Amino acid sequence: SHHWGYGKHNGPEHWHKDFPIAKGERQSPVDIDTHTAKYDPSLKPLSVSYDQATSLRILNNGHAFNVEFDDSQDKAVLKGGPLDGTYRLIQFHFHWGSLDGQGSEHTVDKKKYAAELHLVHWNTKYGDFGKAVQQPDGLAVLGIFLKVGSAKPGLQKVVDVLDSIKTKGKSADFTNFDPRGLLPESLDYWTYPGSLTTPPLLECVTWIVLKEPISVSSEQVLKFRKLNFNGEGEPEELMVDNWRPAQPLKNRQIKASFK
Ligand SMILES: O=N[O-]
Ligand SMILES: [Cu+2]
Ligand SMILES: [Cu+2]
Repeated sequence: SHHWGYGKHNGPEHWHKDFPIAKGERQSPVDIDTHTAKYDPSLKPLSVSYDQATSLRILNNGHAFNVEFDDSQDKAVLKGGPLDGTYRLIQFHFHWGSLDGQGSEHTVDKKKYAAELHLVHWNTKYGDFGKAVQQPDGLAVLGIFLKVGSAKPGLQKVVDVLDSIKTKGKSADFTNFDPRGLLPESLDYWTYPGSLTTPPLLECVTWIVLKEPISVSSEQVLKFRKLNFNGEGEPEELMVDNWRPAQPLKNRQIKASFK
């Protein structure tokens, strides 16, 4: 509730105290050195099957907002790419900055983007998300960078509900949202084994990071920056800079799906 966040006193440099895996061997995010990632011809195209996605709700959970999905059947699934089996979409959320020069979690040759989107999926062979996060191949997260330029139409429905979930713990019905509207044109990706980027930082994630950023407008990101980390009736702290910086790559190889 205040033991981890992104403030001066509970930010990413502090998380290892409650979550020692923060200094682990497969932590995320990382800097993607484009000259050192190796093309792997064995990597298959990613299969994003979001046609039957059922969004249910949007929740300000105090660190970001999550758009949640019905995951009791195979409705919105990620397959292929580096993955074995079927991974069901459970939620997506973003990380963003106070200024356009920062906000993403992953970086590319040290470049920081203005924000980053994460679509979170779990492996169905484990039956539920809570069991899946306990497995090294339990989750697959699709990461997408945001830059400031032209507006992203498929984001505006998210932007316009944010006034109704300004503060922590507020939720709003959020049915019939189509996550395909947040994807860039190309599904070229880098992939590496990593972790959740918020506590509990479990090392259960196959990361799939798209090379092509999406563009959003200055006004859209300005509305993200009006959210609050705090609950209603508490001192206003703008929800900005909710990103973990790049972590050591250690004994990992980032593979590229492209030449
Ligand atoms: O928030 N990333 O798992
Ligand atoms: Cu806390
Ligand atoms: Cu995330």
